Amino acid sequence: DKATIPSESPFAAAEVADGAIVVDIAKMKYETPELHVKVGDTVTWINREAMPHNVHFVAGVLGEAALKGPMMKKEQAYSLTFTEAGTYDYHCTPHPFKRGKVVVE
Ligand SMILES: [Zn+2]
Ligand SMILES: [Zn+2]
Repeated sequence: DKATIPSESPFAAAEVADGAIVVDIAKMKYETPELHVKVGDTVTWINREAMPHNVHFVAGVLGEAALKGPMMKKEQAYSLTFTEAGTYDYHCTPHPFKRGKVVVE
C-alpha cells in the first residue's frame, strides 16, 4: 500500500502543525487540485466549509482497496502519508465531480 493513515478519524484543524502541507477544501474545488510532494511526506486536507467533504481514492490507486476518507466537518482535518512515488487521483464522495490529485516524487 502506498499511503499510511496517521489518524483514522478526522481531527481538529487547530492540531495541524505549523509548516504542514495543507490542501484546503472549498465548495468548488480542492484549493490545490494538483499537489506535488516528496516520498514520505504527509498531506493534510482541511475542510473550510460547513458542508461535509472527504477525500476518496478509488480501488487500485493507493492499493487494492479503495481508501475512502471519513467525512470531515468544518475545520476538521485528515492526513495521509505517501510512501511510494506515483500519481494518485481522488475525489469527494458525496460530490464526486470535485477531484484532485497528489503527485509523489
Ligand atoms: Zn513536481
Ligand atoms: Zn465535497
